[PDB]
Amino acid sequence: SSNMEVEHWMTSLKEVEKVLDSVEPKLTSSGTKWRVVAQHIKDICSDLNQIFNKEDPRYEVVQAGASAAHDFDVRYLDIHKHGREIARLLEKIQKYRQEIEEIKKEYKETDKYRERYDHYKVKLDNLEKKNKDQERIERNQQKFKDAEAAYSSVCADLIQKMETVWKKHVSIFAEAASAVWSTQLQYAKALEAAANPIVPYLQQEEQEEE
Amino acid sequence: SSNMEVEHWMTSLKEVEKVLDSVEPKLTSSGTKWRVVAQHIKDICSDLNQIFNKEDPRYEVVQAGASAAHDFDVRYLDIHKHGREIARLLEKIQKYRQEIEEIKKEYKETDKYRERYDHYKVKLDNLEKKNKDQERIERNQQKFKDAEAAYSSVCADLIQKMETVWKKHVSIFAEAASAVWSTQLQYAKALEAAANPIVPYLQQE
Repeated sequence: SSNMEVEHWMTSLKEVEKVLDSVEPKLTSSGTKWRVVAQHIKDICSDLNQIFNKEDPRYEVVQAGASAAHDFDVRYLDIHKHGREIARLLEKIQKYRQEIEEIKKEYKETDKYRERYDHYKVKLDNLEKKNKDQERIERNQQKFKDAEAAYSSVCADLIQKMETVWKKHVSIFAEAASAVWSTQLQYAKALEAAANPIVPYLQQEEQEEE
Repeated sequence: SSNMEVEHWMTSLKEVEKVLDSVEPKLTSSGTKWRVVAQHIKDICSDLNQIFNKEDPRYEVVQAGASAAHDFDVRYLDIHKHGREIARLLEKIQKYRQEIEEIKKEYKETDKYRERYDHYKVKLDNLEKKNKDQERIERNQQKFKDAEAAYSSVCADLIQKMETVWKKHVSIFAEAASAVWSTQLQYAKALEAAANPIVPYLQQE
């Protein structure tokens, strides 16, 4: 039989980690998803930019299209190789993860103090049963009270630390959300910006229905 | 032994088809790539939107992103299930492909007309070499010229039709390019749109 209110928090942190361990790989591949998009556009465009040599007035549309596709691919690579938000957050997560692994090892240390509480409870039972040395059973009345005093202290101590660590997740969860959108938004902004060469051309279709 | 100028055009169209075949599958999967982006965000969001239970004034920032990530998905589906521009362009390619499969056949019938030409070319040589039946060689001298003029006409008739079919590509290649960016931009616009709720929170640096 152990300390329930210690296990609750150790579990609650364990849970926080499962979250961190789920999102970390997701975070690192966020820029990956857009790469596919850029390359997909770049591929289509420069498929149409192939055997259309004729320098037709309509070669401009396709040419300016593929120029605008190249445009995007570069400015993606820019906000991928040079974007901070995620790089930052990943590290903050790595520190905060390691920061709960040390709390695991402080958790396992406590069980040594539980051998105190469970050692001396067994003796004080047996020594009082075989009612023989009243002054020995008096020294264990102390040792038991020493074990519970210390165990209870080191729990209250660690609980207090486990609390303050659980607290951090809130800020860093918030950062993740911000950082992700920040980034995803930045990519969209880049797609729109890259499109400027073609914008004029697009309007002739948006109307057509007939 | 046959009409190269005809083939130049046959080839030139063959090349246009190669392009059609290459692009069609890229075109048809355009929305696939964005679904990846859609679902990805929504995935990261809803991760952070779980054992964060105790509603701090900081449970908002994640939930406000989480609704916004969902908002984007509905934005995406709407654009996917109702984006006519691509579907319309496909249909146009389907017909334009067909168009040239139909004139791949006309190209084959041509060789029959060529067969006569080469048959009568050969006979005139044999018959004039023999130099015996003068009335017969006069008859073939005519019938070879008949094969010539006919094949020659049949060909000039294709190279104009093929020329017309080739001309088609310019317009269609343009529509493809514009239809693509039109679609992609629509998705980008939609993402920005969805980011709306989280924009005020982003002044947190």
